Amino acid sequence: MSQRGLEALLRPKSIAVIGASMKPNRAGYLMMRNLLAGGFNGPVLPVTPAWKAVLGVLAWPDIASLPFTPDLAVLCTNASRNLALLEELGEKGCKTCIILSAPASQHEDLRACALRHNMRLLGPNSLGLLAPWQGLNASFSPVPIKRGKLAFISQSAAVSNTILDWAQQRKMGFSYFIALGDSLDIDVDELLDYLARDSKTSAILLYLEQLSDARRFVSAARSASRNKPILVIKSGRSPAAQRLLNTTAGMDPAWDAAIQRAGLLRVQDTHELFSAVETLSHMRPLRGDRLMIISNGAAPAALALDALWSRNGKLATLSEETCQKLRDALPEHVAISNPLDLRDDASSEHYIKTLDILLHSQDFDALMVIHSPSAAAPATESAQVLIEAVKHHPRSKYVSLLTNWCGEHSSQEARRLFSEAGLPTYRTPEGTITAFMHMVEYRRNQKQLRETPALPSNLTSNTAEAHLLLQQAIAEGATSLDTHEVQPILQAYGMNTLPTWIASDSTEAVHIAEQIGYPVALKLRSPDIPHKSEVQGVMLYLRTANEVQQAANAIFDRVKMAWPQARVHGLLVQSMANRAGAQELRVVVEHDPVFGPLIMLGEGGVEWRPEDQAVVALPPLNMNLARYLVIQGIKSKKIRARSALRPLDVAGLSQLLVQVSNLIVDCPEIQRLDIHPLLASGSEFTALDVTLDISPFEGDNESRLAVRPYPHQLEEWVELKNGERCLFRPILPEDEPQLQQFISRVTKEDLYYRYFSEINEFTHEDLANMTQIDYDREMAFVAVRRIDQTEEILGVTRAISDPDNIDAEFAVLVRSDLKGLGLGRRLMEKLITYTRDHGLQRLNGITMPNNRGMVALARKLGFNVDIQLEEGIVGLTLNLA
Amino acid sequence: MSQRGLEALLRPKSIAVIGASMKPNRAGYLMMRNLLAGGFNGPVLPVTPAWKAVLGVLAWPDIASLPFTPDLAVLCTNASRNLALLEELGEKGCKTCIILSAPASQHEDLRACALRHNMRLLGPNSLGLLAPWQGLNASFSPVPIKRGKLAFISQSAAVSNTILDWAQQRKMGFSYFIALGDSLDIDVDELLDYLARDSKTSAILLYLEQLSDARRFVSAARSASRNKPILVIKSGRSPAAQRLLNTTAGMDPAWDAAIQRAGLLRVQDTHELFSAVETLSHMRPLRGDRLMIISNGAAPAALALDALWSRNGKLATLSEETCQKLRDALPEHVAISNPLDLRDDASSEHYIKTLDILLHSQDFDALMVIHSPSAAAPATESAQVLIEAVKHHPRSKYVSLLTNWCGEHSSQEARRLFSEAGLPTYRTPEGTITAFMHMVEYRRNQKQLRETPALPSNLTSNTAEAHLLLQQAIAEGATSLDTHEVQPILQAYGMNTLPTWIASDSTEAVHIAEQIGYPVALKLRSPDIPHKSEVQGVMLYLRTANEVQQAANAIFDRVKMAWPQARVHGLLVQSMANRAGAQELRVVVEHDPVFGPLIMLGEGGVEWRPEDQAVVALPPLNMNLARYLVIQGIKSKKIRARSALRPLDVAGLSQLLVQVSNLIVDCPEIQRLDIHPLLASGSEFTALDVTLDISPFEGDNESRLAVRPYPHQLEEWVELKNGERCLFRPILPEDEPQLQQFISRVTKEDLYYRYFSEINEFTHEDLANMTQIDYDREMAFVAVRRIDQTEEILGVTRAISDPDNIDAEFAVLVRSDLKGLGLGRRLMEKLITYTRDHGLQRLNGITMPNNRGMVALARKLGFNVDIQLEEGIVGLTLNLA
Ligand SMILES: CC(=O)SCCNC(=O)CCNC(=O)[C@H](O)C(C)(C)COP(=O)(O)OP(=O)(O)OC[C@H]1O[C@@H](n2cnc3c(N)ncnc32)[C@H](O)[C@@H]1OP(=O)(O)O
Ligand SMILES: CC(=O)SCCNC(=O)CCNC(=O)[C@H](O)C(C)(C)COP(=O)(O)OP(=O)(O)OC[C@H]1O[C@@H](n2cnc3c(N)ncnc32)[C@H](O)[C@@H]1OP(=O)(O)O
Ligand SMILES: CC(=O)SCCNC(=O)CCNC(=O)[C@H](O)C(C)(C)COP(=O)(O)OP(=O)(O)OC[C@H]1O[C@@H](n2cnc3c(N)ncnc32)[C@H](O)[C@@H]1OP(=O)(O)O
Ligand SMILES: CC(=O)SCCNC(=O)CCNC(=O)[C@H](O)C(C)(C)COP(=O)(O)OP(=O)(O)OC[C@H]1O[C@@H](n2cnc3c(N)ncnc32)[C@H](O)[C@@H]1OP(=O)(O)O
Repeated sequence: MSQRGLEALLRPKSIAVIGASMKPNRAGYLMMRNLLAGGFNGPVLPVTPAWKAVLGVLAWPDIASLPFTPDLAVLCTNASRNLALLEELGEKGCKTCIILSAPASQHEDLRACALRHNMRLLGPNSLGLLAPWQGLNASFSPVPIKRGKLAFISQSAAVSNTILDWAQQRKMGFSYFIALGDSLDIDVDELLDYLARDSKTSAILLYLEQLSDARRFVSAARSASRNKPILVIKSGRSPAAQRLLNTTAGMDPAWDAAIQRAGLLRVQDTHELFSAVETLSHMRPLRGDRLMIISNGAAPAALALDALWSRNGKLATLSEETCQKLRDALPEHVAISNPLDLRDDASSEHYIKTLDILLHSQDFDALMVIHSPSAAAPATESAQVLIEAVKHHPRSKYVSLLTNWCGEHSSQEARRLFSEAGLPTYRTPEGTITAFMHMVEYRRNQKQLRETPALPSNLTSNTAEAHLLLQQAIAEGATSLDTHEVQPILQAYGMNTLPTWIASDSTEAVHIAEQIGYPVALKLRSPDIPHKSEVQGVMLYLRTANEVQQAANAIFDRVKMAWPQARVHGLLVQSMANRAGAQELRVVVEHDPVFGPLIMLGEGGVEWRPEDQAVVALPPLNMNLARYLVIQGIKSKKIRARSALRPLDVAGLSQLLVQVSNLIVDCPEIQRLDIHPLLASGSEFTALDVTLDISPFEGDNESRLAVRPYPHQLEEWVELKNGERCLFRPILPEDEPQLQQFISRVTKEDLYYRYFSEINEFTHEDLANMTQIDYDREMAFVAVRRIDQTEEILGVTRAISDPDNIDAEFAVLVRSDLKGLGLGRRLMEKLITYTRDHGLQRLNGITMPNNRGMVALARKLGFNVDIQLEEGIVGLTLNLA
Repeated sequence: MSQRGLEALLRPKSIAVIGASMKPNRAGYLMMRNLLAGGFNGPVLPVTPAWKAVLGVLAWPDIASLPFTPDLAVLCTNASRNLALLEELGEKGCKTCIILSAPASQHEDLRACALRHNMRLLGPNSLGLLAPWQGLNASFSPVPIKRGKLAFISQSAAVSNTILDWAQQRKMGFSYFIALGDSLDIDVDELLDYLARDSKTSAILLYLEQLSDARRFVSAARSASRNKPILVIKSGRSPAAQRLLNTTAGMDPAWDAAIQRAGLLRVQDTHELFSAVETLSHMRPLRGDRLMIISNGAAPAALALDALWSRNGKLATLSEETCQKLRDALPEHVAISNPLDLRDDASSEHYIKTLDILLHSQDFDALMVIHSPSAAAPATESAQVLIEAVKHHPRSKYVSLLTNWCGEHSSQEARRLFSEAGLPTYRTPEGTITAFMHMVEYRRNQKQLRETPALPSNLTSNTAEAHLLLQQAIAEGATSLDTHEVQPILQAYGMNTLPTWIASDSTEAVHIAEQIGYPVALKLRSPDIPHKSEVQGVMLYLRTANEVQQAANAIFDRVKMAWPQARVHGLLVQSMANRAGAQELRVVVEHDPVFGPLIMLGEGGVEWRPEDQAVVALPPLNMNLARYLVIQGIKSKKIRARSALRPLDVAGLSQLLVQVSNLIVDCPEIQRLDIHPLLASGSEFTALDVTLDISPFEGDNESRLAVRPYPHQLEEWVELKNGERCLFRPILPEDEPQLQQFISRVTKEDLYYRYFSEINEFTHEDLANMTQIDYDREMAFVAVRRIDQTEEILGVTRAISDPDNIDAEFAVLVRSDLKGLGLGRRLMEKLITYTRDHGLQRLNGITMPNNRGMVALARKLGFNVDIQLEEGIVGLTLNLA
């Protein structure tokens, strides 16, 4: 757990090799050779009973004979010695170990032994790790490595070797390269936490097959991706691959939803992985999504345009002033527009003139340069002149460059030169377009996740009634419920349903059917098989009573012949007037073994297969996320906009989805929910048929989800000295405008005291950072009071903890005109109580002398005060909270 | 046009270079250098007034000074000299010319000049052509070339150079390489006709941007692909690309349909083009679709499996006996199944043993071998041992091998070694799967096009009634017709429609609505209104008499208040059709400027965008092709078989599509047809709303289509000497079983006379060859008589022409027991009349001197008879066909 302890693995001062050997075909031999060639600054200690020296290095007979305690150890021996060697290492005092091989029946003993001695293990069957900046190569890989700024994490040795070979071809390096093996003790989330703070790393790439702890992964990825881009490839999308990899449990749309919610992006295949390596290594970050293209030929540009159109990209438009490329610069047979075709006989000088003129403008955000083989412009010379021209231009640092030099045999030297100058290069124009659109989409998703949500209109949630009804249902032994029984539960949360009636025989069915509209639907009450399709028990559109009697008798007869023993409660009759022009939708909620409950949206009438015709999301939902889900559904053509005559209403559907999310979050007894179909008619949404599967539950009900929901139990009413009453509660994303006003009503000196600097404005991004928090790692309380249905913020306090949950940093601020009423003390006391109950061990803060009020309050609250004059700093620390 | 005239271009004996020069930067200099370096067996003659010699070759001052007439000439000069130089060449007697440069305003004069002198032209704006086996490089390209068996045709210079460079990297060659430029005179269909007969060519690859004569292209590709595979890539799918290339007139789904109908396969992007080059060059033809996979790692195999699943491929299943693998030295920890994962520590010997055992079995049709970098199995050694093992195995020629060696830096030499031995190799597993599935799909499409159609249900086609009604409609200035007016026209061809009876004004609207007291289809329309969105009229929950009254009266008020100027019209009644319960479909027919009329099938989701939600086909259709269209629609998830509760009836939909095709083929006055709500309710299909746009026609009906339809006008009744009456008509694909019986009733000696050999079998493929013909290039007549609703064939004749339409080979055969009644003479006379009318010049045939009857009949018919004894052959020729 503790981030302390990974230091020995990633920055060791000494390493021991157990099983080093002189035989050239042995694993110990290869590991020793790699370590000696790495460039390490510490000692490498071989341990073996069969040799007095290995590759010129004096050896030691056994572990106990070592002159001192090694930082890191590697086992290169048969699995049958694992436990004894591990025990000896634990006795010696080593704290980190890499294990070459082990069967699956050994995991429990290994974990117990590691716990006994407080040792960390890198997954068994691991290839190893490489850290070029420390000159460390502790791996069994036959491929060399070079220094760089990209980090890679893999759960597969073959992929690791392949990527290393690709990097060798292109003269590119890394900052860290780690193989996880079986991930018994050390796992992906800890490494993400570590890499988020490494100064030499600027981007992260991952290949994954399975996970064990979803919430920690989501939180770590969300925290890490705030300042560095992260991409992921995940295999095993088909039944045969799942069987091959032994990962049959789980569902792939859940992976899609989880990856999207954390701010990452998924790549599809091997080619895109290589392109991602190139792009993350060399491309400059984007400032927009306008593209400009120039070429010495038409057809390659046409192919690029087709690729761009397939992905909904945007072409840049030239201005009238920039169009002076016609006047003198270029010959008269070149048409001036985007894309710019310089023709087959273009020379390098044309390229340079065009590049200069284009760079001195502001009409685009990225530039694509295409070159095909030609006599008038040899590849190497044109590449050299391009590199020089880009180097010497004053405004080159404002746009992103991309190069695509076609011709495999004649472009080798040009590509080599591009690599050493730090400019990205690609093999085909379609690949270039794909690489560009990847980053465009990444930025779009990150921006979309952070817009300000609106307040919800409806606020109805009668939790107690729903629990009461569900408890009564489970008491009798019921395991599923139908529309008639489910209507009150849905109504308790503000959802409408079509009325239905119960009939015990065909006579009553006919009586009620004629009492209502004759076009009706009949449904048997089947408690044995709840499946509609099994017996095909739903039939509809019966215009005449005679049809009703015939259908009822047919159902009864086929039941008594096919399956008489089943218990019969009667039929269900409902009027269905002719309506299909109203749009029909389907909503399903299911439980994933890995990520927990999942919400899916799709079309109603058609057959159900979520892998291809459904969009997904993780609860809990607010208005913004539900809107995002609906708009994704519309864009991907899986949901037809205005399928009915009336256009679809987005806001009402978002509200309904929010209500469904509330219901699912509140009641853990529900295992599955299905609305088939949901009728959309303007601003009216109604449920036609609905089913629920229920079961007893025993747990906390908060650890169920991958994202911690809003902690409603922390709300509390307080009374001040003057008698005023207010509410203390956690902060919400919807609070942004009121926070803007609150900041507006604070003086400059108080802002200087709070933020230790001068602040003239807070943008939307800072406010979003303040209001949209992860409740597992951060907490903030606000004090509010209501005036004529409008809230108002009086103060705020905050605490930010470390990933290990040991230390946290605190702050507090009160409105300038409400100083001496006791708000600060109450806020701080509530924060102290919460942090102590959460499991933290310390609070830390920093302020300056001449902030007398804060120092006095901290002394009143029991803090330890450290005034360091001559540096103008005061330290504050509180122990048991 | 004339296949004779291409010999000078493709196999010249001498060449003249107009405008050769000694300046290294001139085009003539480059052409001269290429030609002298190519290895030509003839003379190269430079013509220029500015040099006495060029690159050591004596020069001549002008064209008139040449010592003899050259076969081929090349123009390397400014476009302003084109016409004068061409006139001089025509005077000298040259018959072929390549033109470097010309603007679009010159085309008419160039065509006229070429026609005057009987000269063929390549280009203009053409890169040239290369023919390695003749040692000829007459082109302006800077990339070298090598001998091979693949041929390539391109409409783009940059793509040509890129492909040549790619081939240079991989050490592969070509048989012919030709660039078309503007295709003013020489075009694609003539080149396909020529390449179909070239002995050194075994496959063909094309890059295209536009066409000018669809009929000839389709026919030529159909003929050529019978014995050689052909792939195509076509760019310009988006409006921006179309604007860039000046090809906005066409429609891409028409290209899709045309490519499919001719038996070819379309490739998507640049990567697939490179893979296609590799596959056509090296892979052995498939005999099945079962795949086997082995690897030295799991994850690459899993990626392969995912790619295979996404394309609906088939995995092979091992037999129990092949469990020799468990014994044959594979370690105990390897699991025996497909894919077979030899572990990371696999050695070369394991590979060789597995390969031997697998090759000695019959469980699969293709084998994929994956290798990742490792210490135990170095790349080069493993490749060498694999090559030797494959070379020495007796059964290697029964399966197709594919290799995928990952790791760019370390596998260069291995890929080179694979190239020299003729084994295909690919960069990534996904690419390998894609390459395999391309050929699988190609074979599947070719097989599907040739199954036996079933006879139709003797549908009605009253052409006279439909023509009379359409002429009456146009006589009154009508430009479009609605459902009421088009009901009889649809009924004439056997298609059901909603009822069409008259009704009076709005006061009678409610009365006719209540005439049955339920919703029913009443139409109120404006004919001048461009759009139908104003109507907003659909009968859904306009049920109750109160509903009828109120809604209908309000609708009348709203509809009639809108527009005073519009010419309003009266009412007339139709009945309600249920569409909510039933499944809704859409059918549209449109006219394409290139390929002619097109038929589109869709789901009918209100929103209509054929580019992504429709399947397409070319008329005329029979039952087989219509079924193929429907099944394609179902497989792509564009139309649901289960949108309604009732399963979809394929046969009835096929029959309906055939009826629509008949209607469209018969009546050229129709420009567009739209059946928006086509209802399917099992075996019942009815049209709800339908529109027709009509216009006068003045051309030739048969020439509108890309495929010549069945020539019904050639049927004729004849009576024989004995008085029996029978029908002579062209052959049909539906005649296969009757032809089988007819062949069954012929004696062995007559079969020897007919086929000049002993034949003990006619498979389904030979019969398909006999019965499925292209009517523009082949004609066959059968004589049939009716017996109790069952037909029987008495004889058959055939004539197969050449693409130039000058010569044709003929044959005849009569049932053994019906000889001596006049059938042979009548069949031959009908054939002679038809061939003379078609425009052929000559008829040829061969037989043997013991066939007295044929010789006597040919003498009776006026043939010239030449008997060559000592060789056992008799030649027959008739001079005017
Ligand atoms: C994740 C990856 O891709 S790693 C690269 C791919 N390679 C692999 O997956 C294969 C890994 N496995 C192997 O190499 C082998 O199967 C092994 C090493 C696991 C087992 O080999 P074995 O012969 O069973 O090993 P064993 O433990 O008996 O002996 C290994 C060495 O340890 C030495 N040794 C024995 N006892 C001890 C001891 N107590 N302390 C130290 N060394 C010892 C033995 O002398 C032997 O050395 P030597 O051959 O020079 O005399
Ligand atoms: C953590 C960091 O990085 S430092 C940032 C701290 N925040 C700021 O400086 C923001 C600006 N200041 C403020 O917001 C407020 O002044 C705060 C938060 C410092 C204090 O909140 P307030 O509402 O003013 O305090 P409150 O009324 O609860 O006072 C509590 C105790 O402080 C004492 N106190 C407050 N100000 C002073 C003062 N200037 N001198 C002496 N005692 C003081 C009061 O006597 C009271 O004592 P008591 O409980 O024994 O009767
Ligand atoms: C895709 C490809 O084809 S590769 C890329 C090239 N693409 C292109 O479109 C072609 C590029 N364009 C060019 O090279 C130039 O524009 C050209 C060749 C078309 C015209 O150049 P111009 O200088 O106008 O040609 P012009 O006809 O005047 O002279 C060319 C040569 O013909 C010679 N010439 C002049 N009159 C005659 C004549 N009656 N007969 C023969 N030769 C003649 C001239 O001497 C000159 O030779 P020189 O340079 O050794 O003195
Ligand atoms: C076509 C090629 O390239 S060669 C392959 C030719 N095909 C065959 O040999 C297939 C086997 N034979 C047959 O199918 C038939 O016998 C055919 C096609 C040769 C003749 O067709 P038939 O129906 O027998 O001929 P039909 O009755 O029309 O006779 C036409 C004339 O031929 C004459 N004739 C036919 N057979 C003979 C014969 N063996 N000897 C002399 N005269 C003959 C008849 O007298 C008649 O003459 P007439 O018009 O002056 O009265």
